Amino acid sequence: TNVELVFIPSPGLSHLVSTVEAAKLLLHRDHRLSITVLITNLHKDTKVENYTLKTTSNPNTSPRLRFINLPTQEEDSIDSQIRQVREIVSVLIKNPDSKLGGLVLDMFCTSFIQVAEEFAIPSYVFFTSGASALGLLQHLVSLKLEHNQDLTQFKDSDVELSVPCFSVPVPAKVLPAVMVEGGPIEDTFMNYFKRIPETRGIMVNTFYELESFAIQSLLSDAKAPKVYPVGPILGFDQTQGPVGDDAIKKWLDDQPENSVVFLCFGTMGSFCEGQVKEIAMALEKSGNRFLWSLRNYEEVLPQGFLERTKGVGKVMGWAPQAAVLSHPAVGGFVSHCGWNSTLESLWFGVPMATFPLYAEQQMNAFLLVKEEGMAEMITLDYKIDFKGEKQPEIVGSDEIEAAIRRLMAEESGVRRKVKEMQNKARSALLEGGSSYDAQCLFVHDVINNIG
Ligand SMILES: O=c1ccn([C@@H]2O[C@H](COP(=O)(O)OP(=O)(O)O)[C@@H](O)[C@H]2O)c(=O)[nH]1
Repeated sequence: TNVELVFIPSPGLSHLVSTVEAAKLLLHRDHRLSITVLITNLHKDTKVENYTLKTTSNPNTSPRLRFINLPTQEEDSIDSQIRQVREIVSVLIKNPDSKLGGLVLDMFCTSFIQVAEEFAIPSYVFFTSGASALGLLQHLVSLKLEHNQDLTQFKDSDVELSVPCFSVPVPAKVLPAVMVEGGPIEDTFMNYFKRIPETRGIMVNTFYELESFAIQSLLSDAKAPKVYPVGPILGFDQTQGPVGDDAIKKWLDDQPENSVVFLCFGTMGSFCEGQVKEIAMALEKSGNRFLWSLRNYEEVLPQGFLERTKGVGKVMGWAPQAAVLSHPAVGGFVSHCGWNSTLESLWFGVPMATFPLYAEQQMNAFLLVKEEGMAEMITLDYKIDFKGEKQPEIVGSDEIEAAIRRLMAEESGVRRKVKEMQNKARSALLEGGSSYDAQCLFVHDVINNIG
Protein backbone atom coordinates (compact mmCIF):
# COMPACT_ATOMS: atom_id res chain seq x y z
CA THR A 1 0.00 0.00 0.00
CA ASN A 2 3.07 2.21 0.34
CA VAL A 3 3.68 4.53 -2.63
CA GLU A 4 7.19 5.74 -3.47
CA LEU A 5 7.84 8.92 -5.45
CA VAL A 6 11.08 9.60 -7.34
CA PHE A 7 12.20 13.22 -7.74
CA ILE A 8 14.76 14.18 -10.39
CA PRO A 9 15.90 17.80 -9.89
CA SER A 10 18.26 19.69 -12.15
CA PRO A 11 21.93 19.74 -11.10
CA GLY A 12 22.85 22.25 -8.41
CA LEU A 13 22.29 22.89 -4.73
CA SER A 14 19.53 25.44 -5.40
CA HIS A 15 17.02 23.24 -7.25
CA LEU A 16 17.73 20.42 -4.79
CA VAL A 17 16.74 22.47 -1.72
CA SER A 18 13.36 23.38 -3.21
CA THR A 19 12.83 19.71 -4.08
CA VAL A 20 13.71 18.55 -0.55
CA GLU A 21 11.59 21.18 1.22
CA ALA A 22 8.61 20.40 -1.02
CA ALA A 23 9.11 16.68 -0.39
CA LYS A 24 9.17 17.24 3.38
CA LEU A 25 5.74 18.89 3.17
CA LEU A 26 4.17 16.25 0.92
CA LEU A 27 5.33 13.48 3.27
CA HIS A 28 3.35 15.14 6.08
CA ARG A 29 0.13 14.87 4.05
CA ASP A 30 0.02 11.06 3.75
CA HIS A 31 1.94 8.51 5.82
CA ARG A 32 1.69 6.07 2.88
CA LEU A 33 3.95 8.23 0.68
CA SER A 34 7.72 7.91 0.36
CA ILE A 35 10.08 10.08 -1.69
CA THR A 36 13.47 9.20 -3.19
CA VAL A 37 15.52 12.06 -4.67
CA LEU A 38 18.04 11.36 -7.43
CA ILE A 39 21.18 13.50 -7.05
CA THR A 40 23.00 14.35 -10.28
CA ASN A 41 26.45 15.17 -8.84
CA LEU A 42 26.53 14.10 -5.20
CA HIS A 43 30.18 13.05 -4.89
CA LYS A 44 31.40 16.05 -6.95
CA ASP A 45 29.98 19.15 -5.20
CA THR A 46 30.91 19.44 -1.52
CA LYS A 47 27.94 21.76 -0.94
CA VAL A 48 25.51 19.08 -2.10
CA GLU A 49 27.25 16.56 0.17
CA ASN A 50 26.76 18.77 3.23
CA TYR A 51 23.08 19.37 2.46
CA THR A 52 22.27 15.72 1.74
CA LEU A 53 24.29 14.55 4.75
CA LYS A 54 22.85 17.09 7.20
CA THR A 55 19.34 16.23 5.98
CA THR A 56 19.62 12.44 6.30
CA SER A 57 21.61 12.69 9.55
CA ASN A 58 18.97 14.91 11.17
CA PRO A 59 16.62 12.89 13.44
CA ASN A 60 13.76 15.31 12.72
CA THR A 61 13.72 14.57 8.98
CA SER A 62 11.27 11.89 7.93
CA PRO A 63 12.67 8.35 7.50
CA ARG A 64 10.72 8.14 4.22
CA LEU A 65 13.08 10.63 2.52
CA ARG A 66 15.92 8.87 0.68
CA PHE A 67 18.74 10.38 -1.39
CA ILE A 68 20.16 8.20 -4.17
CA ASN A 69 23.16 9.33 -6.21
CA LEU A 70 23.24 9.49 -10.00
CA PRO A 71 26.83 8.59 -11.00
CA THR A 72 26.93 10.93 -14.00
CA GLN A 73 30.28 11.01 -15.81
CA GLU A 74 31.59 13.81 -18.04
CA GLU A 75 30.76 12.42 -21.50
CA ASP A 76 27.19 11.29 -20.75
CA SER A 77 24.74 13.24 -22.88
CA ILE A 78 20.99 12.63 -22.64
CA ASP A 79 21.73 9.10 -23.88
CA SER A 80 23.53 7.75 -20.80
CA GLN A 81 21.65 9.91 -18.28
CA ILE A 82 18.44 8.10 -19.22
CA ARG A 83 19.98 4.67 -18.61
CA GLN A 84 21.35 5.44 -15.15
CA VAL A 85 17.84 6.52 -14.17
CA ARG A 86 16.35 3.48 -15.92
CA GLU A 87 18.81 1.30 -13.99
CA ILE A 88 17.82 2.74 -10.61
CA VAL A 89 14.09 2.71 -11.44
CA SER A 90 14.33 -0.97 -12.38
CA VAL A 91 16.03 -1.61 -9.03
CA LEU A 92 13.36 0.39 -7.18
CA ILE A 93 10.31 -1.45 -8.57
CA LYS A 94 11.80 -4.79 -7.48
CA ASN A 95 10.54 -3.92 -3.99
CA PRO A 96 7.17 -5.65 -3.39
CA ASP A 97 6.58 -3.48 -0.28
CA SER A 98 6.27 -0.28 -2.35
CA LYS A 99 4.53 0.91 -5.51
CA LEU A 100 6.34 3.47 -7.67
CA GLY A 101 3.86 6.34 -7.91
CA GLY A 102 5.81 7.94 -10.75
CA LEU A 103 8.59 10.39 -11.59
CA VAL A 104 8.48 14.05 -10.53
CA LEU A 105 10.81 15.90 -12.89
CA ASP A 106 12.28 19.39 -13.07
CA MET A 107 11.67 21.88 -15.86
CA PHE A 108 15.13 20.95 -17.18
CA CYS A 109 14.62 17.22 -16.48
CA THR A 110 11.58 16.49 -18.69
CA SER A 111 13.71 14.12 -20.79
CA PHE A 112 13.05 11.33 -18.27
CA ILE A 113 9.41 11.06 -19.36
CA GLN A 114 10.85 8.33 -21.60
CA VAL A 115 11.89 6.34 -18.53
CA ALA A 116 8.48 6.76 -16.89
CA GLU A 117 6.76 5.57 -20.07
CA GLU A 118 8.96 2.47 -20.33
CA PHE A 119 8.04 1.33 -16.80
CA ALA A 120 4.33 2.27 -17.16
CA ILE A 121 4.53 4.76 -14.28
CA PRO A 122 3.06 8.30 -14.36
CA SER A 123 5.16 11.40 -15.01
CA TYR A 124 5.00 14.64 -13.01
CA VAL A 125 6.73 18.02 -13.19
CA PHE A 126 7.77 20.32 -10.32
CA PHE A 127 7.91 23.86 -11.70
CA THR A 128 10.25 25.75 -9.36
CA SER A 129 8.99 29.12 -10.67
CA GLY A 130 5.54 30.72 -10.72
CA ALA A 131 2.40 30.11 -12.74
CA SER A 132 2.88 33.24 -14.86
CA ALA A 133 6.16 31.75 -16.08
CA LEU A 134 4.53 28.41 -16.90
CA GLY A 135 1.70 29.96 -18.91
CA LEU A 136 4.11 32.27 -20.72
CA LEU A 137 6.50 29.45 -21.63
CA GLN A 138 3.60 27.34 -22.92
CA HIS A 139 2.27 30.35 -24.85
CA LEU A 140 5.66 30.87 -26.50
CA VAL A 141 5.94 27.13 -27.18
CA SER A 142 2.50 27.01 -28.81
CA LEU A 143 3.37 30.10 -30.86
CA LYS A 144 6.37 28.38 -32.46
CA LEU A 145 5.07 24.80 -32.59
CA GLU A 146 1.34 25.26 -33.23
CA HIS A 147 1.32 28.64 -35.02
CA ASN A 148 4.63 28.43 -36.96
CA GLN A 149 6.12 31.62 -35.54
CA ASP A 150 9.73 32.85 -35.54
CA LEU A 151 10.05 33.84 -31.89
CA THR A 152 13.08 36.02 -32.73
CA GLN A 153 10.58 38.63 -33.97
CA PHE A 154 10.02 39.65 -30.33
CA LYS A 155 13.77 40.04 -29.68
CA ASP A 156 14.45 43.66 -28.64
CA SER A 157 10.95 44.67 -29.77
CA ASP A 158 8.76 47.44 -28.36
CA VAL A 159 5.60 45.43 -29.16
CA GLU A 160 3.36 43.80 -26.55
CA LEU A 161 1.98 40.26 -26.45
CA SER A 162 -1.48 39.02 -25.48
CA VAL A 163 -0.48 36.19 -23.13
CA PRO A 164 -3.47 34.27 -21.70
CA CYS A 165 -2.02 34.00 -18.17
CA PHE A 166 -1.60 37.80 -17.91
CA SER A 167 -4.24 40.47 -17.32
CA VAL A 168 -2.02 43.17 -18.86
CA PRO A 169 -0.13 43.13 -22.19
CA VAL A 170 3.28 41.51 -21.75
CA PRO A 171 6.07 43.55 -23.38
CA ALA A 172 8.42 41.61 -25.62
CA LYS A 173 11.37 43.12 -23.72
CA VAL A 174 10.42 41.29 -20.50
CA LEU A 175 10.15 37.92 -22.24
CA PRO A 176 12.69 35.25 -21.20
CA ALA A 177 15.65 35.97 -23.45
CA VAL A 178 16.37 32.30 -24.18
CA MET A 179 12.94 31.88 -25.82
CA VAL A 180 13.31 34.74 -28.35
CA GLU A 181 16.98 34.18 -29.25
CA GLY A 182 16.72 31.40 -31.84
CA GLY A 183 19.19 28.77 -32.95
CA PRO A 184 20.75 26.30 -30.51
CA ILE A 185 19.73 28.23 -27.39
CA GLU A 186 16.02 28.43 -28.24
CA ASP A 187 15.98 24.83 -29.50
CA THR A 188 17.47 23.50 -26.25
CA PHE A 189 14.87 25.24 -24.07
CA MET A 190 11.94 24.51 -26.39
CA ASN A 191 12.68 20.79 -26.06
CA TYR A 192 12.61 21.28 -22.28
CA PHE A 193 9.22 23.00 -21.97
CA LYS A 194 7.25 21.43 -24.84
CA ARG A 195 7.24 18.06 -23.04
CA ILE A 196 5.56 19.49 -19.91
CA PRO A 197 1.95 19.27 -21.23
CA GLU A 198 2.57 15.52 -21.77
CA THR A 199 2.67 14.79 -18.02
CA ARG A 200 -0.05 14.00 -15.47
CA GLY A 201 0.36 16.95 -13.10
CA ILE A 202 2.46 20.07 -12.64
CA MET A 203 3.55 21.26 -9.19
CA VAL A 204 4.11 25.03 -9.16
CA ASN A 205 6.03 27.02 -6.54
CA THR A 206 3.39 29.68 -5.91
CA PHE A 207 0.13 30.27 -4.06
CA TYR A 208 -3.29 31.05 -5.50
CA GLU A 209 -3.62 34.50 -3.92
CA LEU A 210 -0.39 35.60 -5.62
CA GLU A 211 -0.78 34.56 -9.27
CA SER A 212 -4.54 34.11 -9.41
CA PHE A 213 -5.26 35.11 -13.03
CA ALA A 214 -2.54 32.76 -14.31
CA ILE A 215 -3.70 29.72 -12.33
CA GLN A 216 -7.29 30.12 -13.55
CA SER A 217 -6.00 30.34 -17.12
CA LEU A 218 -3.81 27.25 -16.69
CA LEU A 219 -6.72 25.29 -15.18
CA SER A 220 -9.18 26.47 -17.86
CA ASP A 221 -7.53 24.21 -20.45
CA ALA A 222 -8.98 20.84 -19.44
CA LYS A 223 -6.81 19.32 -22.20
CA ALA A 224 -3.74 20.02 -20.06
CA PRO A 225 -2.13 18.65 -16.88
CA LYS A 226 -3.70 19.95 -13.69
CA VAL A 227 -1.54 22.50 -11.85
CA TYR A 228 -1.00 22.30 -8.08
CA PRO A 229 0.12 25.60 -6.49
CA VAL A 230 2.09 24.21 -3.53
CA GLY A 231 4.13 27.34 -2.79
CA PRO A 232 5.78 29.15 -1.36
CA ILE A 233 8.53 26.54 -1.00
CA LEU A 234 11.43 28.27 0.76
CA GLY A 235 14.96 27.12 1.50
CA PHE A 236 14.63 26.95 5.28
CA ASP A 237 12.43 25.36 7.94
CA GLN A 238 9.54 27.79 7.20
CA THR A 239 8.58 27.22 10.86
CA GLN A 240 11.81 27.49 12.91
CA GLY A 241 14.07 29.97 11.13
CA PRO A 242 16.95 30.40 8.70
CA VAL A 243 20.62 30.39 9.63
CA GLY A 244 21.98 33.85 10.38
CA ASP A 245 25.19 35.64 11.35
CA ASP A 246 26.26 37.28 14.60
CA ALA A 247 28.25 40.22 13.22
CA ILE A 248 25.39 40.70 10.75
CA LYS A 249 22.74 40.69 13.50
CA LYS A 250 24.93 43.07 15.52
CA TRP A 251 24.89 45.98 13.08
CA LEU A 252 21.25 45.60 12.02
CA ASP A 253 20.11 45.61 15.66
CA ASP A 254 21.41 49.18 16.00
CA GLN A 255 19.54 50.59 12.99
CA PRO A 256 15.87 51.59 13.29
CA GLU A 257 13.01 49.45 12.03
CA ASN A 258 12.45 49.41 8.26
CA SER A 259 15.48 51.66 7.76
CA VAL A 260 18.05 49.40 6.04
CA VAL A 261 17.74 48.60 2.33
CA PHE A 262 19.27 45.22 1.52
CA LEU A 263 20.95 44.66 -1.85
CA CYS A 264 21.56 41.15 -3.21
CA PHE A 265 21.71 39.82 -6.77
CA GLY A 266 21.66 36.05 -6.42
CA THR A 267 24.42 33.62 -7.32
CA MET A 268 25.01 35.01 -10.84
CA GLY A 269 24.76 38.78 -10.37
CA SER A 270 28.23 39.64 -11.70
CA PHE A 271 27.93 43.26 -12.76
CA CYS A 272 30.64 45.12 -14.65
CA GLU A 273 32.76 47.81 -13.00
CA GLY A 274 30.48 50.53 -14.37
CA GLN A 275 27.18 49.21 -13.00
CA VAL A 276 28.64 48.70 -9.52
CA LYS A 277 29.80 52.33 -9.38
CA GLU A 278 26.32 53.50 -10.38
CA ILE A 279 24.74 51.48 -7.57
CA ALA A 280 27.20 52.86 -5.01
CA MET A 281 26.63 56.43 -6.19
CA ALA A 282 22.85 55.97 -5.93
CA LEU A 283 23.22 54.59 -2.40
CA GLU A 284 25.25 57.69 -1.49
CA LYS A 285 22.75 60.17 -2.95
CA SER A 286 19.83 58.30 -1.39
CA GLY A 287 21.23 58.74 2.13
CA ASN A 288 19.47 55.55 3.22
CA ARG A 289 21.02 52.94 5.47
CA PHE A 290 22.06 50.02 3.30
CA LEU A 291 23.52 46.52 3.45
CA TRP A 292 25.18 45.57 0.17
CA SER A 293 26.05 41.98 -0.75
CA LEU A 294 28.67 42.51 -3.47
CA ARG A 295 30.51 39.76 -5.34
CA ASN A 296 39.25 45.02 -4.57
CA TYR A 297 36.33 47.01 -3.17
CA GLU A 298 38.07 50.40 -3.20
CA GLU A 299 39.13 49.55 -6.78
CA VAL A 300 35.55 48.76 -7.89
CA LEU A 301 33.71 51.41 -5.88
CA PRO A 302 33.92 55.21 -6.24
CA GLN A 303 36.69 57.10 -4.49
CA GLY A 304 36.02 57.30 -0.77
CA PHE A 305 32.70 55.47 -0.96
CA LEU A 306 33.40 53.35 2.13
CA GLU A 307 34.80 56.36 4.00
CA ARG A 308 31.80 58.64 3.45
CA THR A 309 29.35 55.76 4.09
CA LYS A 310 30.83 54.29 7.27
CA GLY A 311 28.15 54.81 9.92
CA VAL A 312 25.22 54.53 7.52
CA GLY A 313 25.98 51.40 5.48
CA LYS A 314 28.04 48.23 5.25
CA VAL A 315 29.42 46.41 2.20
CA MET A 316 30.30 42.71 2.18
CA GLY A 317 30.29 39.57 0.03
CA TRP A 318 27.95 36.61 0.35
CA ALA A 319 24.93 37.23 2.58
CA PRO A 320 22.45 35.03 4.46
CA GLN A 321 19.52 36.26 2.39
CA ALA A 322 16.55 34.76 4.24
CA ALA A 323 17.99 35.68 7.64
CA VAL A 324 18.71 39.29 6.64
CA LEU A 325 15.23 39.84 5.19
CA SER A 326 13.78 38.52 8.46
CA HIS A 327 15.58 41.16 10.53
CA PRO A 328 13.19 43.98 11.56
CA ALA A 329 15.72 46.59 10.41
CA VAL A 330 15.44 45.59 6.73
CA GLY A 331 12.59 47.51 5.12
CA GLY A 332 13.74 47.29 1.51
CA PHE A 333 15.23 44.79 -0.90
CA VAL A 334 16.92 45.67 -4.19
CA SER A 335 16.74 42.25 -5.83
CA HIS A 336 17.49 40.55 -9.13
CA CYS A 337 13.87 39.26 -8.96
CA GLY A 338 14.74 35.59 -8.63
CA TRP A 339 11.62 33.65 -7.68
CA ASN A 340 13.17 32.22 -4.51
CA SER A 341 14.41 35.69 -3.55
CA THR A 342 11.00 37.09 -4.47
CA LEU A 343 9.21 34.55 -2.27
CA GLU A 344 11.67 35.03 0.60
CA SER A 345 11.18 38.80 0.57
CA LEU A 346 7.42 38.26 0.37
CA TRP A 347 7.52 35.78 3.27
CA PHE A 348 9.06 38.49 5.47
CA GLY A 349 6.99 41.39 4.13
CA VAL A 350 9.96 43.25 2.61
CA PRO A 351 9.10 45.30 -0.51
CA MET A 352 11.34 44.90 -3.53
CA ALA A 353 13.10 47.14 -6.04
CA THR A 354 13.43 45.27 -9.33
CA PHE A 355 16.81 44.82 -11.03
CA PRO A 356 16.27 41.73 -13.19
CA LEU A 357 19.26 40.11 -14.88
CA TYR A 358 18.85 36.66 -16.45
CA ALA A 359 16.28 33.84 -16.77
CA GLU A 360 12.61 34.77 -16.22
CA GLN A 361 13.55 37.58 -13.80
CA GLN A 362 12.49 40.13 -16.43
CA MET A 363 8.97 38.70 -16.30
CA ASN A 364 9.00 38.38 -12.50
CA ALA A 365 9.85 42.08 -12.29
CA PHE A 366 7.02 42.88 -14.70
CA LEU A 367 4.69 40.62 -12.69
CA LEU A 368 5.31 42.33 -9.35
CA VAL A 369 5.47 45.90 -10.69
CA LYS A 370 2.83 46.13 -13.42
CA GLU A 371 0.59 43.09 -12.92
CA GLU A 372 0.25 43.17 -9.11
CA GLY A 373 1.76 46.49 -8.04
CA MET A 374 3.73 45.11 -5.08
CA ALA A 375 7.23 46.31 -6.02
CA GLU A 376 8.96 49.49 -7.12
CA MET A 377 10.90 49.22 -10.36
CA ILE A 378 14.44 50.28 -11.19
CA THR A 379 14.25 48.51 -14.56
CA LEU A 380 12.11 45.83 -16.19
CA ASP A 381 14.02 44.94 -19.39
CA TYR A 382 17.66 45.04 -18.23
CA LYS A 383 19.69 42.07 -19.49
CA ILE A 384 23.07 41.26 -17.97
CA ASP A 385 24.39 39.16 -20.89
CA PHE A 386 26.01 41.44 -23.48
CA LYS A 387 26.53 39.82 -26.88
CA GLY A 388 29.68 39.98 -29.00
CA GLU A 389 32.31 42.61 -28.23
CA LYS A 390 29.65 45.24 -27.46
CA GLN A 391 29.54 47.53 -24.44
CA PRO A 392 27.13 46.47 -21.66
CA GLU A 393 24.09 48.66 -21.09
CA ILE A 394 24.04 50.56 -17.80
CA VAL A 395 21.26 51.85 -15.55
CA GLY A 396 22.04 55.30 -14.21
CA SER A 397 22.38 56.15 -10.54
CA ASP A 398 19.49 58.62 -10.78
CA GLU A 399 17.08 55.86 -11.82
CA ILE A 400 18.36 53.65 -8.99
CA GLU A 401 18.20 56.46 -6.41
CA ALA A 402 14.64 57.36 -7.41
CA ALA A 403 13.40 53.78 -6.97
CA ILE A 404 15.14 53.46 -3.59
CA ARG A 405 13.47 56.66 -2.36
CA ARG A 406 10.07 55.34 -3.44
CA LEU A 407 10.89 52.01 -1.77
CA MET A 408 12.05 53.39 1.59
CA ALA A 409 9.12 55.79 2.01
CA GLU A 410 7.23 55.38 5.27
CA GLU A 411 3.90 54.80 3.50
CA SER A 412 3.37 53.49 -0.03
CA GLY A 413 0.81 51.43 -1.90
CA VAL A 414 3.57 48.95 -2.69
CA ARG A 415 4.53 48.43 0.96
CA ARG A 416 0.88 47.95 1.93
CA LYS A 417 0.26 45.38 -0.81
CA VAL A 418 3.39 43.45 0.21
CA LYS A 419 2.39 43.39 3.88
CA GLU A 420 -1.09 42.23 2.84
CA MET A 421 0.38 39.61 0.50
CA GLN A 422 2.74 38.39 3.23
CA ASN A 423 -0.17 37.20 5.37
CA LYS A 424 -1.83 35.61 2.32
CA ALA A 425 1.41 33.69 1.73
CA ARG A 426 1.73 32.37 5.29
CA SER A 427 -1.96 31.40 5.39
CA ALA A 428 -1.60 29.42 2.15
CA LEU A 429 0.74 26.97 3.91
CA LEU A 430 -1.26 26.54 7.12
CA GLU A 431 -3.83 23.75 7.16
CA GLY A 432 -6.82 24.78 5.08
CA GLY A 433 -4.80 27.18 2.95
CA SER A 434 -4.83 27.04 -0.82
CA SER A 435 -1.39 25.44 -1.11
CA TYR A 436 -2.05 23.03 1.76
CA ASP A 437 -5.07 21.68 -0.13
CA ALA A 438 -3.01 21.58 -3.33
CA GLN A 439 -0.38 19.45 -1.59
CA CYS A 440 -3.05 17.10 -0.24
CA LEU A 441 -4.81 16.97 -3.62
CA PHE A 442 -1.50 16.19 -5.34
CA VAL A 443 -0.54 13.33 -3.01
CA HIS A 444 -4.11 12.06 -3.30
CA ASP A 445 -4.00 12.03 -7.10
CA VAL A 446 -0.55 10.39 -7.16
CA ILE A 447 -1.92 7.38 -5.28
CA ASN A 448 -5.25 7.28 -7.14
CA ASN A 449 -3.67 7.50 -10.61
CA ILE A 450 -1.75 4.27 -9.93
CA GLY A 451 -4.86 2.07 -9.78
O1 LIG B 1 24.10 36.22 -1.11
C1 LIG B 1 23.22 35.38 -1.36
C2 LIG B 1 22.60 35.18 -2.63
C3 LIG B 1 21.65 34.23 -2.78
N1 LIG B 1 21.26 33.43 -1.73
C4 LIG B 1 20.22 32.40 -1.92
O2 LIG B 1 20.26 31.98 -3.27
C5 LIG B 1 18.93 31.99 -3.84
C6 LIG B 1 18.81 33.10 -4.84
O3 LIG B 1 17.46 33.15 -5.35
P1 LIG B 1 17.09 32.56 -6.76
O4 LIG B 1 17.48 31.13 -6.76
O5 LIG B 1 15.64 32.87 -7.13
O6 LIG B 1 18.00 33.37 -7.79
P2 LIG B 1 19.10 32.75 -8.74
O7 LIG B 1 19.89 31.83 -7.81
O8 LIG B 1 18.49 32.06 -9.92
O9 LIG B 1 19.96 33.96 -9.11
C7 LIG B 1 17.98 32.08 -2.64
O10 LIG B 1 17.65 30.80 -2.14
C8 LIG B 1 18.80 32.90 -1.65
O11 LIG B 1 18.42 32.63 -0.30
C9 LIG B 1 21.81 33.56 -0.47
O12 LIG B 1 21.48 32.86 0.48
N2 LIG B 1 22.77 34.54 -0.36
